Amino acid sequence: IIGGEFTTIENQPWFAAIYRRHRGGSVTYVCGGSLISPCWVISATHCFIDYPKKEDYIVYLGRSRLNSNTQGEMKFEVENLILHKDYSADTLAHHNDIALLKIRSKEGRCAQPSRTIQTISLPSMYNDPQFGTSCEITGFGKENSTDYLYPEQLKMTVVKLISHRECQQPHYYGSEVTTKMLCAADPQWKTDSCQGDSGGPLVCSLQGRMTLTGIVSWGRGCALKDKPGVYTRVSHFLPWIRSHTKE
Ligand SMILES: CC(C)c1cc(C(C)C)c(S(=O)(=O)N[C@@H](Cc2cccc(C(=N)N)c2)C(=O)N2CCN(C(=O)CCN)CC2)c(C(C)C)c1
Repeated sequence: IIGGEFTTIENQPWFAAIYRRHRGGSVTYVCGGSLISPCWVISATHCFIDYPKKEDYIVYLGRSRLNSNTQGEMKFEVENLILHKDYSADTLAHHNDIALLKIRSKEGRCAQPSRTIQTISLPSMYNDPQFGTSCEITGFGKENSTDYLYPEQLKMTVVKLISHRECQQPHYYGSEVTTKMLCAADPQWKTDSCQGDSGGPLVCSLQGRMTLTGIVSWGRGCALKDKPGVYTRVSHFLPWIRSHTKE
């Protein structure tokens, strides 16, 4: 997250941190995620497409730090990795960038709700926040594009939702951005999500209820003028989300 402020998981209880195991012992960070149900975490397919093995992944809940433990944190295995069948990646745009991770501890149990581990609500069919509304994004992504390391402490920021008309502009993203995507950016282009925040939540207060409006998907650079962060419009994937979570 470029700019913004540092925070704790107590403020982002639904945040999931996803790591990938490696041949040997190293465990690098992959992407963020959001707990939508005790046994389900939603993220971005682009984060896993190259390594479809569910065994190489580790999901953390109630974790505020990148390389260290947090009291009350929970470690999970990926019981099932569901990638969207129609995912594709063009020059900049990443289509159907959504994924589901059924998690399970070593005991075979799911996420036990606590003060540091809560599930965030999904939106109603096509019911999204009106454009110009403030929403938050969380992650362990880069603080500057020049950085090659992720910040140890969890970061967050507020961005404003941008209409499909403004984002579809020539100097913005042209026709690359579709109706299945949302644009959000700082009106001053000072704060934005960046490499590493992918798969993380874009939460909006919809009708007095915290909702998972989008998933950090793509964007040209980080916090560049007229280059908003593009998010997967969670409200257009409800059917897909429901059919794959049932059984
Ligand atoms: C993969 C490669 C072609 C590549 C593509 C791109 C974009 C043009 C899509 C970049 S960027 O800074 O402009 N963008 C990176 C980082 C990013 C992510 C999410 C949101 C923002 C935002 N502005 N708010 C920025 C990115 O989109 N992604 C998502 C795509 N991704 C993948 O690996 C997809 C794998 N199929 C890399 C990180 C990079 C950086 C290393 C310079 C590398």
